[PDB]
This record gives sequence, C-alpha cells and structure tokens, in this order.
Amino acid sequence: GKKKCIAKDYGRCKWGGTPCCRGRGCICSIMGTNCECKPRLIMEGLGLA
Repeated sequence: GKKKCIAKDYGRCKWGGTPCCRGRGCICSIMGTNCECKPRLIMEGLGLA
C-alpha cells in the first residue's frame, strides 16, 4: 500500500529523492526546482523523441 514508495501519487517527485509510485514523468524546470510527477511519458507525441 504505497508502503514501498510515496503517497504523493503525483506532483513533487525526485528520481534521486522522493520516489514516484505512479507517474514516472518527473521533470523539473530550467532551474531544477519545479520537479513534478506527470503521467505522460517522455514521448511528447507518439514516438519522435
């Protein structure tokens, strides 16, 4: 029961810190502070990246 990851589910997430059970889309702003967990993957479309 999330007892192996986090409870935030989405939003504040850090690959090197606060894990992200659901939504691996953990990206931060240019400054690297607005690290939010999004459900969307790396592909900003279909499979171009």
